[PDB]
Amino acid sequence: KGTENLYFQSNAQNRTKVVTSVNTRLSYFHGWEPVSINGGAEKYSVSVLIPKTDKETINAINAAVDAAIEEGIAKFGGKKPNKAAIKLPLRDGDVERDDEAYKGHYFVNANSKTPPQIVDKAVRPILDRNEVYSGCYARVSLNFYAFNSNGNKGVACGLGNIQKIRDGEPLGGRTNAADDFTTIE
Repeated sequence: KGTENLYFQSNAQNRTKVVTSVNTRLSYFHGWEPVSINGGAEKYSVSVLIPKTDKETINAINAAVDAAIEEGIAKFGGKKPNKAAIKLPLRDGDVERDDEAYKGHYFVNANSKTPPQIVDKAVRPILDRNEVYSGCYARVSLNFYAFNSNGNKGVACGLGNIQKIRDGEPLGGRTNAADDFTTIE
């Protein structure tokens, strides 16, 4: 599994982990410092843009979501849920958003409490934050897992590490100036 040597590979796959392609684009990148989104708990996060042409990654995500659901059933039993009844992580950029960067892409909102490791093409840690930013292309490690919290339930996406591949045009961020400034009275 993963980057293991084929001869010495683990007996079982990690069914819930997916590493996205080199054509993955980062949106709303919060990998160097964590932030609160809509008053939520402060977390590292990124919206990972997966081209609709990346069938290998999409198929891997679909299989991982199913495996997450199955692992949730193995933990606590009961009947498998109807997928229309729960929150699922692979979102459609063409119909759920109105942003040009999202056209022709699926997206996943990945987050973690702890910081990701952010590395270059040679798998060395990146020592200049200006190399990774919203709009660049990077592989992202993702782990899918069952959850229930905040009035929602389904399958969530944990953010793992990030491997920068190539520059892209910078993307604008969320409208969060009120986190820095007060009304001047």
